[PDB]
Amino acid sequence: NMAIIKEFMRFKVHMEGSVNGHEFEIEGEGEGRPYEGTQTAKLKVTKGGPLPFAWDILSPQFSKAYVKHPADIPDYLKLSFPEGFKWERVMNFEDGGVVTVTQDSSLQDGEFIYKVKLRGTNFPSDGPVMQKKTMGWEASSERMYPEDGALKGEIKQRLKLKDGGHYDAEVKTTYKAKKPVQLPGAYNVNIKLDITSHNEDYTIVEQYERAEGRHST
Repeated sequence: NMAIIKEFMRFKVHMEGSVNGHEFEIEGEGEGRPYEGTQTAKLKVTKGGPLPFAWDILSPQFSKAYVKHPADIPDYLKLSFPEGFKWERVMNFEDGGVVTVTQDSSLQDGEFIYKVKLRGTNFPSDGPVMQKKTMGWEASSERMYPEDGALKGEIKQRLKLKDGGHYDAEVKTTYKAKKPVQLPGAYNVNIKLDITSHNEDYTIVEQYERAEGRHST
């Protein structure tokens, strides 16, 4: 696996989504250092732009092959290649907005290929998502554990608000390799996702993420 998941790897991503019925597509490319836990992505809205909602609800959906893992925590999602893995996520926001996501991760011609499908619903029309009142995510801790033959992660994620405070989301994700490979025990992942640039209407956006697994015991 270290022979095919190289220390520098690129990816391509496609998202098809809808948020409160507003349909869109995004395409992007990324690159990073999977064993160092760092990566960047450049995203472009290719249909449905400009988006009438906060970019921040989409940013966490654009790459868990790039988490730095201590040697004694099995790196299940790297080990899943070349076949790769899928993930499925639920985000429940504190005002009743919901985002569900499914994703396929594969490796083709040397690059990761990500296909994301996203559905956001029931965001209040005057809430911070539809009104674009958010200012990026706080650093997160994803609590990971094996269950039913897959890897699960849970987050209490917090979006900064322009007028102060936070807009919170409870997130739960299942990550499942396409072939059985070794699952880890319980551990945590420290994640910090930054928007490093964007144009005025968020149709062109660059992101940076650092993700590092840490022991829980």
